[PDB]
Amino acid sequence: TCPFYKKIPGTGFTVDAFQYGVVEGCTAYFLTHFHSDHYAGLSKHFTFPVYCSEITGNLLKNKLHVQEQYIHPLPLDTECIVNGVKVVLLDANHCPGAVMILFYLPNGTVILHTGDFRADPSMERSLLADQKVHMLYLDTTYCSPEYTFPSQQEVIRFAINTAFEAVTLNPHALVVCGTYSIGKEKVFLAIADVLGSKVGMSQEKYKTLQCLNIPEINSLITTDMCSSLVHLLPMMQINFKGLQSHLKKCGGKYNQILAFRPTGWTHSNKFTRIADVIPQTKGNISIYGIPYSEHSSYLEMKRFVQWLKPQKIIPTVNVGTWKSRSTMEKYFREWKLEAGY
Ligand code: NI
Repeated sequence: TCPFYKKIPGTGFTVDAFQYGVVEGCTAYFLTHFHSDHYAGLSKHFTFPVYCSEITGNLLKNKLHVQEQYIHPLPLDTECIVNGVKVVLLDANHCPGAVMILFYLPNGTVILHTGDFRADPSMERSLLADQKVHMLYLDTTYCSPEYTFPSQQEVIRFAINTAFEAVTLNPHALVVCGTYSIGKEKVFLAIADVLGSKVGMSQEKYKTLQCLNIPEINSLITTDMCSSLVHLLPMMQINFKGLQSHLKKCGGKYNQILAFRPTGWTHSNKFTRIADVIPQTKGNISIYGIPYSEHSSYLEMKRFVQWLKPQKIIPTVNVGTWKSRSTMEKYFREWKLEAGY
């Protein structure tokens, strides 16, 4: 059945609730972003109103073949009325098209649903600054103090510098980046830009990127793999077997692979700095795991919540175990005692 944390009280609305069939009483289904755990259930046969960003709407129409008459895209940072209720969509700093949703209930209650987000101080000067928020439905993915990671800027500097050094030393090296969903596009785009190359990819991935409103995208991506020295492959294929096989297919154009896997967090974060990261190597193949996150670190999450000062927090991630739920509740109490709300 649909969990309580996907239902918005006092309304006919659900959030990211497409895998439960017809949810009784639901008059409008919101979709925060185009990631599969959130869209699961949508297809060309869906016939209820879906509310989302413009980018998410492009992906629904073109990738899932949802009919246009049921897609309701909303502009960002703009007050809109949906089934008699005022809503605002805000940038979530997650993947392209990802939003947080503010709901203004008829009775005076104000609710923020973060979707998936990476909290940033720039959010402290959006439309959030303009009123009190009573209830917060929070992306708690990394809600534990062991989860530190660097800024996105520091991780990109590392990737650019590593790729540029490798290809300048060996002009016959190929760079490969893994992907399995939208998000983390800066990794492969920034490397291609430093090397003066387009990024080569499958037709399916090219289609996906053409839906994202990225400026000058025709200038950065291509389906002509032969003309490119940065290739995108499925994340599954970023291992020694899969990369050896890919190198065979390039027909002696290249003699080395430098590959990147842009994972969220991996335990080496606890004891290491970004400057100190090293690859796994076998023969003429090296693989770097880089901690590029599109979710809040523990400290970023803490700062956001202590700034917002909500009356009630409802976690949306790690809710399946009593130990996880107890742990998160202890942190929320700490944060409230420190800040004084
Ligand atoms: Ni996501």
